[PDB]
Amino acid sequence: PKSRLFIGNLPLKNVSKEDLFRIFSPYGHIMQINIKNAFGFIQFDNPQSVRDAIECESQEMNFGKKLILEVSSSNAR
Repeated sequence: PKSRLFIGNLPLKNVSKEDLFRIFSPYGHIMQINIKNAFGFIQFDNPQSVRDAIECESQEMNFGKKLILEVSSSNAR
């Protein structure tokens, strides 16, 4: 499937597709990248795999102007 992962304040160190692929590979099933600014977006396979990625690698709760994440899904086809 397709799915959507959002990150703030973590992807500020240098990153390319393999870096996020290997750090998230055991947490979730992954698809494609889109990173810019003090933030980064990654499309994934499966939305449970999205929430296990940012809630176990980043943090299981957000904090204003300090650590931001989001889980997001979409309709198939």
